[PDB]
Formats: sequence, C-alpha cells, structure tokens
Amino acid sequence: MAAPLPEGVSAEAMSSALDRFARIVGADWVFTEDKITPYEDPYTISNDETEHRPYAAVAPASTEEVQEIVRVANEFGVPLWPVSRGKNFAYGGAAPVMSGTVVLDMNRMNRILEVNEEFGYALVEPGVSYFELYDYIQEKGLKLWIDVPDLGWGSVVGNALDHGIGYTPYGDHFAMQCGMEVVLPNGEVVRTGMGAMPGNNTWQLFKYGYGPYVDGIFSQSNFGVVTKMGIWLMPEPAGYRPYLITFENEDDIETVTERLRPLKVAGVIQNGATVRSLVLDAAITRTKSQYYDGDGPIPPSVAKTMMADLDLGMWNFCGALYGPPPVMDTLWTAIRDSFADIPGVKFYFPEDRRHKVDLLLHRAETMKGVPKLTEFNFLNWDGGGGHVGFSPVSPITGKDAIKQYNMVSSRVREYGFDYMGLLAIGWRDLHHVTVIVYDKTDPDERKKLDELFNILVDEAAAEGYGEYRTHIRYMDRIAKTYSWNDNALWKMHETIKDALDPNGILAPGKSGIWGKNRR
Amino acid sequence: MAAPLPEGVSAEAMSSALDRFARIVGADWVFTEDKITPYEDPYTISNDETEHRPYAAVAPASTEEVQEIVRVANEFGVPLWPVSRGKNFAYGGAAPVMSGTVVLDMNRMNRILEVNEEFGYALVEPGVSYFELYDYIQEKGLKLWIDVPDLGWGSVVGNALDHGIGYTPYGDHFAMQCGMEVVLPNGEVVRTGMGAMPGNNTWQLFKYGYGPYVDGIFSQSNFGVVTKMGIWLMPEPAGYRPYLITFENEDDIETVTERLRPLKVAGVIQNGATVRSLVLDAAITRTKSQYYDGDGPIPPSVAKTMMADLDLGMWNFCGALYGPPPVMDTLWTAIRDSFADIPGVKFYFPEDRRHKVDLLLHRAETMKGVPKLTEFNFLNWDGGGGHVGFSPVSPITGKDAIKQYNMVSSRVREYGFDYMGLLAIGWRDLHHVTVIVYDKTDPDERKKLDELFNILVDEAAAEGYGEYRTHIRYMDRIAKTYSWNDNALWKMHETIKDALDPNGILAPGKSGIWGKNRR
Ligand SMILES: *Cc1cc2c(cc1C)nc1c(=O)[nH]c(=O)nc-1n2C[C@H](O)[C@H](O)[C@H](O)COP(=O)(O)OP(=O)(O)OC[C@H]1O[C@@H](n2cnc3c(N)ncnc32)[C@H](O)[C@@H]1O
Ligand SMILES: *Cc1cc2c(cc1C)nc1c(=O)[nH]c(=O)nc-1n2C[C@H](O)[C@H](O)[C@H](O)COP(=O)(O)OP(=O)(O)OC[C@H]1O[C@@H](n2cnc3c(N)ncnc32)[C@H](O)[C@@H]1O
Ligand SMILES: C=CCc1ccc(O)c(OC)c1
Ligand SMILES: C=CCc1ccc(O)c(OC)c1
Repeated sequence: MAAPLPEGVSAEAMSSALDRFARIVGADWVFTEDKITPYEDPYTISNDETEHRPYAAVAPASTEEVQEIVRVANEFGVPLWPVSRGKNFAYGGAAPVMSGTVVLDMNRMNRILEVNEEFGYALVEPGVSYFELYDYIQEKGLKLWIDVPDLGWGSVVGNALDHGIGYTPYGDHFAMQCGMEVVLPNGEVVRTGMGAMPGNNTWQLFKYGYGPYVDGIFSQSNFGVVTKMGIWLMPEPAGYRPYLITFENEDDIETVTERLRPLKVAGVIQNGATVRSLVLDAAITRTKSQYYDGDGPIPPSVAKTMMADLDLGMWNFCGALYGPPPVMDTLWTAIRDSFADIPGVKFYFPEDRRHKVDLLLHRAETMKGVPKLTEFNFLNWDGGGGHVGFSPVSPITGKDAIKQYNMVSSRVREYGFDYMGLLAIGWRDLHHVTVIVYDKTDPDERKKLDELFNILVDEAAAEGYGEYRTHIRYMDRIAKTYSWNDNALWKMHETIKDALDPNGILAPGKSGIWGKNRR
Repeated sequence: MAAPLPEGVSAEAMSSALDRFARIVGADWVFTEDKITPYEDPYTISNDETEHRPYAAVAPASTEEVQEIVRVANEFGVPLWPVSRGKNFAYGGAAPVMSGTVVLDMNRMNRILEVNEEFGYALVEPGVSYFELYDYIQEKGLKLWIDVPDLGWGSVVGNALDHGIGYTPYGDHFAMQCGMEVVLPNGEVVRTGMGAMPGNNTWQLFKYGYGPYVDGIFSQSNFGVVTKMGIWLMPEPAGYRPYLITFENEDDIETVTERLRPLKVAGVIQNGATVRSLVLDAAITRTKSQYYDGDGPIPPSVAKTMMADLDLGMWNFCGALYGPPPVMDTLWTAIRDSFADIPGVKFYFPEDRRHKVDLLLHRAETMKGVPKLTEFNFLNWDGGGGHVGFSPVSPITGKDAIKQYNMVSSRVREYGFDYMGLLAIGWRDLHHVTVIVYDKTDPDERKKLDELFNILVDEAAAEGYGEYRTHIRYMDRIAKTYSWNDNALWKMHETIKDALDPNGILAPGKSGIWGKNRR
C-alpha cells in the first residue's frame, strides 16, 4: 500500500531529506503518510500498486524555499516532482513517473506580481489559478481577458509549461509566455530574456532578450523549476459573437476540415476554435442512461435521438468572432459561406439555442476566458469515472482528421468505451484529444484502458502521428515514438539533462528524460 | 596582414583540418589566402588588424558534409563560424569574433525543399535568399507573401536565427519558425518538433512536438549548426493599403508612442510598422551635400528645409492595412483618429505622394514582402560609409522612446554623425535600431565610432536598456550587461555550451558564449 523508496535512496537519506525540507518550509508543509492521498493520481490506470507512488510532498512558499529544497535533494539524492498546482488530471494529476519521488507542490506560491492593462500581461507565481487571475482582473476593473483551459482550477504557469491550450485568440498558452524565473537543478536562480538585465522594464514586453532563447527548454521538461512566469493577455475586444455550426454525418469531418484550413491559416477563425464529437458535447448536460440502457458504446439510433433532443450534430464546430462589428460581419460571411452547402449543416448563435443548460451557452463563456468547472460533467457519462487523454497531432487536412477519427473511435468502442473527441484548431495543426472515460476503481476496466491506450499510441505512430502531451504512465512510450535517426533528439535531451542536473534529482522520467544515474 | 592561428591550435593541426575539409567538400570549396576577402567584415571598426580575422572558409553542399566538417573540427580543435549566407552587414558580415576561426559557409546549401500554399509554409536550407524564395513563389504562382528585412540578399534561415525583423504581420522572423534540422557540435544530426517522428506530415505545422522545446537555443547561439528550417508564410490577403503619417517635431515621438501602444497591443496595427527619423528616411533619396556643405551633423534649419522639400517629418510612421476593404476601413479609422489631433500631423497614401522616387512608394514594396537592395542608399548620406546597428529594446512608452532618442541622438551628433533612428514596432516592444554611418576606411572615424558605441551600450545599460542584437566586436560587452544575479544566465549558457560542445569548436564568442577551453 505505502510508496516504496526510490531505487538507490536509503531510508536514512530519505529521512534526512524530509527533516531538512521541514526546516525549510515548516513541519506543517511536509506531507508523508495519510496526508499523501491528494498527490496520488486520481484517475488510476496501473493495477500495480507500486507504480507512480509519491513518497511525500513538500509545499514551499518562496523561490528561496524552492532553491533550498533543490540543494537538499542534490545532497541526499532524493528526486523531486515539481508541480505548479498539480491539477494535471487525465495525465497523472500530481503523481510522479517514478515511485519514491517527492512532489514539490508550489500551490502556496500564489502571488500575482503584476497585471498590466496598458501592455496586456500578467507576471504570476505557479500557484496562481485561472479563477484567481480572473477574479483579480474583475476586482481591479482591468480591461483584459485571460485564456482558460476547460477547468479553471489549473495553474496559469503549469498548464502553459505542459503546452496546454484554451479557446480564445490567446489559446496557445506557452506561445503567450514572456519572461520566466527558473530554479536550475543545482539550486541557482536565473531570469530569462530581458529579466537578465538589472533594472529592466521589458521582462514581460520582449521574449528573446539576447543570446540563446531558452524559455522553451523548461516546458514539458525536468531541466528546472519555474518560479515566476510572464504571460501576454488579450485586451478586451470591441465585440464578441460566439457561434456553433453542427454537422449531421460522422464522415462530414473530412470536408469540414478541408474548409477550416484556409480560414485558420489566414486567421479568419481568430481563436483556438474546436470541433467536438456528439458524445463529448452531449455528456456536458446528459448521461448515457437517459438515452440507452445498454453497457456498450451507443448505437446509431441513440446518437441520432441525442442529436435531435439536444440540437447537436455528430460534429459540433464552436468558435467566436472578436472585434468591431464590421470586422466580425466580414469574418462571419467568410466562415458561414465555407460550410453553407454541406447537407445537414445548421448554424446557431446563442439566441438560437432552445435549452437553458446548453453546449453553446457554456462554451460562449470559455471562448471569452471565463474560468468554470462545467467540463467535469462528461465524467458522469457512464455513471462516474476517470479519464485519460490520448492527444495526437494532425495536419488541418480532411484525410488525416477522418483517418484519426476512424482509427481512434473504432478502437475505443471495441474496448467498450464511447468515443469523445476534440479537434482543437491551432495555427496550422489540430490537437486531436480523445478523452476516454472509464471506471478507475475497477481493475478490469483499468486493464482494458491500459491495453487500448498502448494500441492507440502504436497505431498512431505507425501512421506517422505523434502525441503532443501524455500521462505519466506513457511518457517513456511517447518519447520512443520520436525516434528519428536512432532516438537522436532524446540523446540530445539526455546530454542537456546530465549537464544541468548531474544528480538527476528533477522529475526523473518527465517526457521520457531520466538522466545518467537512472538510464 | 594574414589572420593568426587561433590560440591553442598549431600550424600542423590547422593544416591537417584544412586538408580533411578539402576531402569532404572538394578542394575548390576550401578558401584560404586571397579567397578569404569576402569573409572579412566589410564595415571595419577595430584599428587592430589582428581582430575578427577568419583563417579560412569551407563551403559545404550537404548536411553530411556539415557533419564531417564538425567531426574534423573536434579532432583538431579548429573552431568554426557557421553562417547561412553571411550577409550580417552592420553586425560583422561573415567575420568571426575570434581571429583564426574558420567560417563554415552554407551558401551552397540553397535547396527550397517545399513551399506549401494551402498550409502557408516553406522548408528551406540556409543558403536560400529572400530573392530566391520570392522568385520561386512568383514563378509557381503561389498565393503567399514572404516577410523581408530591408536587404533581400540575406538568408531566410540566418536572419531568423539572429532574431531578425521585417515589415509585414510575419515580421518577427524567429517567431514564424517551425521545425529545424541541427548538426550538434559532436557532428550528430537531430530534427526538432514533429521532425523527430519518422514518417510525420507535421514538421512545419506544429512547433513543439513533445518534450522540451529547444528550437530557440539554436538562435543567437553556438549550440549547433542549423541545416534546414521551416517558416510560416502569410496567405496573400484580399487587400493591402500602405500609409505614411509624418510628425513635425522631434518631441512628437513621446505622444506618438503613447498612441501606438494600444493600437499595437490589440493588433489594430497589423504589421511590424516603423517610426523612422527624418535623416534615415531622407537618405533613401538625397545626400547631406544636397542641403548642407558643413562637416558634421545637420543643424535645425537644414532639417526644416529637408522636411518641406521631401514631405517628411522629424518622425515618419510607415505601416500598412491588410485584408478585405471593410476590415482595412475599420482599422484605418482607429489609426487615423489616434493621431489626428497632433499639431502638424500629415497623412499620406501612395497616390498622395508628389515625388516619383519616394520613401512611401519604396516601403509599400517592403511591407508586402518584396525583396530589394535600396536600403543601402542611406550609406551615401555623408559621402559613402559603412554602418553599425546600436539596437536597444524599449517599452512602447513615450517616456522611454523620447529618453532613448535624446540619449542616442545627442551622443551620435556629438561624435560627428547624423542620428538615423528606427523604432520597429513588435508585439509589446520597440526595437530601437540606430544605424551609425561612418567612414570605415578612416582609422580616426573608426576610433570615434568605437568610443561612441561603448558609451551608447554603457549609458543604455545604466538606464536598464539592453540590446536585442549586436556586432561581433561587442558580443562580450552586451552579454556582460545581462548580469542579473552575478551573470546567472551566462553561467547556465556556459553549462549547456560545455555539455553540447566540450571541445568549444562552434563559434567561440557568439553572444559572449566561449566554452571552458577559452573563458
Ligand atoms: C480531465 C480533464 C483534463 C483537462 C480538461 C478537461 C478535463 C475534464 N480540459 C483541458 C483543456 O481544455 N486544456 C488543457 O490544456 N488541459 C485540459 N485538461 C488537462 C489538465 O487537467 C489541465 O491542463 C490542467 O490545467 C493541468 O494542471 P495544472 O494547470 O495544475 O498544471 P500542473 O499539474 O501544475 O503542471 C503540469 C506538469 O507540468 C510540469 N510543471 C508544472 N509546473 C512546473 C514548474 N513550475 N516547474 C517545472 N515543471 C512544472 C510538471 O511536469 C507537471 O506535472
Ligand atoms: C546595413 C544594413 C543591415 C540591415 C538592414 C539594413 C541595412 C542597410 N535591415 C535589416 C532589417 O530590416 N532587418 C534585419 O533583421 N536586419 C537588417 N539588417 C542587418 C543584416 O544585414 C540582415 O539582418 C541580414 O539579413 C543578416 O545576414 P544573413 O541573413 O545572411 O544571415 P547570416 O549572416 O547567415 O547569419 C547571422 C548570424 O546568425 C548565426 N547563424 C546563421 N546561420 C546559422 C546556422 N545555420 N546555424 C547556426 N548559426 C547560424 C551566425 O552567428 C551568423 O553570424
Ligand atoms: C474535453 C477535453 C479537453 C482537453 C483538451 C486538451 C487536453 O490536453 C486534454 O487532456 C486530457 C483535455
Ligand atoms: C534601416 C535599418 C534596418 C535595420 C533593422 C534591424 C536591424 O537589426 C538592423 O541592424 C543594423 C537594421
């Protein structure tokens, strides 16, 4: 039941590390036994209780405390798993790849250092939630919008660092980053970009500074602990019009994707708009048992009944227009005209929706940066479960979108799960995120889910498709798919890992990076 | 006369390396003795003939040749200076920081691998010029625009890697980079992003791939040799209207900058528009001798004559509108109304310019990505010179812009040069590039220029202002300005440098990064 020590670390070295942590942060902020529960992955996959088990957690309240924790980790060989808020649900929560790792929980580092209206940026510590930043802005009356993922309880910092996405024009969270403070694995502190200039007034204004542009190496990484991050924020626009376009046929995603490509590449679709499958959208407001008594995935009659009941299609394109009315009118003509000849297509603004509790009314808040927790509802689809994200990247091409749709949905449904797919529209790509809802308390369901997930990764890789982000359980497996020139890129990451973190004390296994002591 | 050997490298070691280079590339493509002259800085600053002298150059035609050159460099400890085209004029040309370095000239690697109209991207080798990419697009009738710096003979790759800028909405060249192939300092080759996925179709569509985001560490860097690079390209817009707004008073730049800020942060100003001083703009079509017979910088009465003769201001704001006419009309109303109340303001479209050879008619081409060589015209201003760029970063704030103007123009004029100032508007910053035109053939003028440059650096840094880019001569001095926490950031760069390049054979001194054998 209890976590094992990490390999190569004695009870004495662990015990000396945890006493030193308690001196740095205070005894109230070192969590070791009954108190480790929140750091376990909430959505279990393994049936092996020795896997992904944190030994303890430590909750610092300053950069100095993070530095001291990292120095102690080096002294005793005790590996850390840094998290900003640790809400990485469906990718492991706050749990580490390697059992015995100590979570470094930066929740209590929740200072909003600055929100600047005139330049549209925030400078935040890692414990700052989307709810907290949003509330600060509303309280101060600042004419800025934030960009939120579906769950507002996450970290502005942590989500961006994991290459997270939201649903406004600022939906590429890491792309909006500007300036960061990093505790390097030796416990030294650096500031990137203009933050390296003493007395600067440009840390959050100009990304590069001078010399190598290194901010990105601390994203999806174990090269450092990020303790402050700047992020650009969108000025409140002069107008906002959310829309939903629904498609009748699963096979419409091919032509729909062809039509989205020129609109997104030219920026006529201004936001990280989405195309969401029926069940993902139905599960926000309904449960399977309201339409079907069976244990399988839904049959076609059930899909069609849900579509007619909820005014949803098999595919649901949710986007928004932003700016002065004459600009929004022009963009709407180009978007509407692109879809208007597909048989079965329907166009909605919010005023056109029948239900008070409705997909479009919900996503209208998301696409103006309003944090919420409504998306958690899809976990009740089959009575209450966990989820995991299978998140391959696609070109914005109909051939690829319908290929991935067919490959993923056929397998998910074969293993007894409904298909719940998001196509998140990036600058030149789709993130295809399949959320697989399963009973995480049931060892037989966990076994099927694990087998299915390995199949989806292998079949996607055999088609030249890689994941952008993954669960702690599969980080090695995904690294091994990026194998060009005999794993050349991971050999370079391991070179950088050994130089910055020779003792391998930061997040062993994050993104399949281990360091020389554990390779 | 001849370059010295690099310190620590024997005549035998150099001779053995150069013979091995000739076996790799062919004896015709190793340049020594008289064939070295194009690799010298054309715009000399030092009065010491032993400084910034390349020993030789080698001109490979494939990534494989680049890899074998790098392996031989490691074997003999012979340092390389990689350039894509080596047209870095005003920052050293192709010349190295450290005398005795061999230039690794990638001009002959000039394949356009792909230009993709429907996804708006190109994949290019380092030798591809902006002319070549532009001409390929026009010949194939592809509906794409490129983004050019003022000089079209530079490298799409090399300019981006040095954080170069241009004048369309795609003006931040490095920001539009997607996917690269790098020869690491050990001679191994890696592909970043989705390039690491065998059989991918997403290298130029999704920046990150999976894991640490490293593309940035190879910009303004000596961490590797970039051999292929993707870049996003703008779809040809539905319309295009370039404009010039002129201001009568040198002090107008304070209020003008205050008004530019909200327009830029909200994206109403769609491109990397520019505010250029009178002399920089006058010098595109006139010489000082046509207005003034005096020895040094122009007096106020001569400025007023020039302004009325050319329809220029003390400050000239050159931008463009892009997209459908209703969009261009809406953005123009916001831009025009922001400046309308400034005494002495004048607004011009191309049809309003009375000169046939004119600043606006020239920059109208630049702001739709037409490569040209007309910007060298300003070098005629005082009878023929070279130039160096003093390039501090500023907030988009009136107070900062007028402070930098006063600091820089005072000192430049005091040392006998005219002030020629560009404020290139980025997303949240101004790049303030002062081009100092000087008689590069005169040791007394080079001594004044060198002393002036040192003063501009030290005075800017005393005000918390750092340069985004600099000349080879000043790379150490600029690195030493980014000194926060006892030079913490450069200690990290040196850690990564020693891990990737233990022999220190890539570009010692680039961005003030030397490697353990030479610091
Ligand atoms: C189940 C689920 C998940 C989900 C979602 C909807 C549901 C129902 N909607 C999402 C969305 O729309 N967009 C998105 O990007 N993610 C979405 N998710 C996934 C996930 O829940 C969220 O992304 C969530 O916000 C992530 O958690 P949080 O924001 O708390 O981030 P974290 O756990 O602290 O950090 C993630 C990992 O990054 C590394 N890390 C984080 N902080 C640091 C610092 N400061 N230094 C170094 N590394 C850091 C760690 O590897 C950490 O595990
Ligand atoms: C005098 C002048 C300069 C100038 C300009 C106008 C005038 C009159 N206008 C500019 C503009 O509008 N925008 C801009 O960014 N620069 C402008 N300049 C400056 C300069 O001349 C140009 O930027 C020019 O394009 C740069 O030269 P080029 O494009 O040929 O680039 P390079 O010399 O090959 O590379 C520059 C440095 O980067 C590193 N490097 C380059 N390639 C590699 C590869 N493949 N791998 C690793 N490092 C690389 C080197 O340090 C190289 O010296
Ligand atoms: C409804 C799903 C939203 C979602 C978006 C992006 C993600 O990476 C993700 O991971 C589990 C979930
Ligand atoms: C006319 C000046 C254009 C210009 C722009 C950016 C640069 O860095 C530059 O360097 C000298 C020159």
